Amino acid sequence: ATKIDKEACRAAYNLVRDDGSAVIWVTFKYDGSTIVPGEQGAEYQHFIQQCTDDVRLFAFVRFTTGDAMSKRSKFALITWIGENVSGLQRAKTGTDKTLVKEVVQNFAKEFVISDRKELEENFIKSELKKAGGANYDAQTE
Repeated sequence: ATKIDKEACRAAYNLVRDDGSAVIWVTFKYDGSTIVPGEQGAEYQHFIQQCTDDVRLFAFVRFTTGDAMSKRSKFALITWIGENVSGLQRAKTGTDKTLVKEVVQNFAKEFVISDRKELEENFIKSELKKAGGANYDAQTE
């Protein structure tokens, strides 16, 4: 029943790969019975407002860790699951995570989040930047 559109998923990925346009993050939701990317903007504020604790969907945001010394990019797969995740949707999250896993062969970090503060931009970038630190975080700075 659940299927992932390689064409759509790939299309959005290509756009995210380009660091020239005003696009950094992209959504990932399924309509009817097929997964397909969503909103694509530079303003993450939209993602925070759209991803509320009352549904279940996927996401894809890329962050660049550099400062006139080492300009580099990094992939980040965020899976949002608002508490209003029904039993059918709950199991779907794990299954869907597998579908996307195969779709994205070259990734950096992918994890699930159930908190707005945890899904916040500062939190995502922190995980990507550290990728194995001594948990020396407090204000996600």
